[PDB]
Amino acid sequence: SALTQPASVSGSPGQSITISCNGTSNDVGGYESVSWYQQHPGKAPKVVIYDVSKRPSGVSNRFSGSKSGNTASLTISGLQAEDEGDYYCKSLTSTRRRVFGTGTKLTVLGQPKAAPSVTLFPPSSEELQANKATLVCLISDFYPGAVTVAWKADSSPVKAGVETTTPSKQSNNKYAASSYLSLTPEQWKSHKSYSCQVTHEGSTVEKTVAPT
Ligand SMILES: *[C@@H]1O[C@H](CO)[C@@H](O[C@@H]2O[C@H](CO)[C@@H](O)[C@H](O)[C@H]2NC(C)=O)[C@H](O)[C@H]1NC(C)=O
Repeated sequence: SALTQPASVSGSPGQSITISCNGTSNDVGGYESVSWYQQHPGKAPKVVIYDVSKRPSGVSNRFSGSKSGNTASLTISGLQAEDEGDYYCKSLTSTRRRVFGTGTKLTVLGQPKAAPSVTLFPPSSEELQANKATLVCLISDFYPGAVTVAWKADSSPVKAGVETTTPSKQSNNKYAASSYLSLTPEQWKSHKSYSCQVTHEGSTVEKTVAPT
């Protein structure tokens, strides 16, 4: 089977928050081995609570663990911006197998808008001899963490060779992403202009670059 947890939980900056993790006598109920992880977009999970209530080193004392019956609970007090993430519970069973929580999208609410700062890179002379032409559009310091990109071969828009990373929570908790328009060196040499245009909560940001 699987561990049941709420889908979404939202909190105001400073408040305490509780994420439950419902299980059975075969996991949460009969064992002291429930652990909590946090997913930040471009990050690998980080253990905040292990064996019900134990915090590892470098994890804030604002995190606490608990269990009653078949229900485990993670308590984040004094909510801050970095706390906005995806939370998951894990438990060791009667056997060697392990069970996983459905996950919980924890949202903080102070959340000031921050339009992205766009930086458009032409392909490097180093990459050019390598027979590739990837234009890199570095979208940074944006909030909330979502954008719609749009490339153009001067004015004529392009939908081919477009790749867009998922936003990754930076150290200041704002998001940063990257869009790649992969072209051939003749393709690049030809067009007199290229444009990168992100759209974020209606407001659009546009950078331009031209070959030399
Ligand atoms: C997890 O199971 C708990 C029981 O421990 C459920 O919590 C109860 O839910 C109802 C309505 O949904 C409330 O009015 C009660 O006060 C809760 N009871 C207790 C004893 O705390 C809960 O619905 C389950 N949820 C998930 C997401 O797994």
